[PDB]
Amino acid sequence: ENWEIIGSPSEKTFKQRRTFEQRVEDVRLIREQHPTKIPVIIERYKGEKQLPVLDKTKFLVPDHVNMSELIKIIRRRLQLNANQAFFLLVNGHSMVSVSTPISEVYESEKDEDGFLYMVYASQET
Amino acid sequence: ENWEIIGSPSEKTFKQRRTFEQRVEDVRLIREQHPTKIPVIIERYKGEKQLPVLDKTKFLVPDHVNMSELIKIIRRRLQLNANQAFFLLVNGHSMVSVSTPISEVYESEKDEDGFLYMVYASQE
Repeated sequence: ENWEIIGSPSEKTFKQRRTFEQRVEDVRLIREQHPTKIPVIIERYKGEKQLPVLDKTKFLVPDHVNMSELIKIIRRRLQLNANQAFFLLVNGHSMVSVSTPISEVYESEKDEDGFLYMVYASQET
Repeated sequence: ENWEIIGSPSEKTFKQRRTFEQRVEDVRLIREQHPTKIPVIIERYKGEKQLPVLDKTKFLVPDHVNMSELIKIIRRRLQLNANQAFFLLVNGHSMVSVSTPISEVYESEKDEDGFLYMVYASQE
């Protein structure tokens, strides 16, 4: 009833832990050192229980890798059984084009700070 | 005997002008009557100056139509010159897959109310 619920401060995404200029600077450094790679943040959906957390959240993806290959890579790193449902959501939604290079996905879906943000869940929201 | 100045009503989008249940009900009736069409809301970006306003907002798009075809159709109805920048944004972003049927786009990008919302603008 018009009440603002304050979240548990424990859940701090990569974007919430870094300032805008810190993130912009991160992206600039990666562009210089790895010109053919896309910087991708991959995090577990907030309310996810069926899937585990990855050790790492910051990934450098070669420009040529497409979404279906990236999906396969993340499923293997989560050590998922082949029957487990899994969705890799970009700006809240599954990618329709799974055969296009991630560098092409990057140009449509990147954040203002230069990062490509992704969230995985066992449901497509 | 002074003048009563009427204020401008708030500029409300389609989603703000109808309740959730009203929109879910719209979609259900549409699906029942036009089962091979996709219900698409297309509105001009809030802060847009270079493109004009479309006559219509609510569109029924045949399943097989792709985003490239829809862009060409919207650009014609807006009567843009060939050099004007134009972007048709789905959930805030341009589609990478401009050759796939919109019925496939629908399944990944639709709203929880069953509509597919698009915004057009002269920039991304």
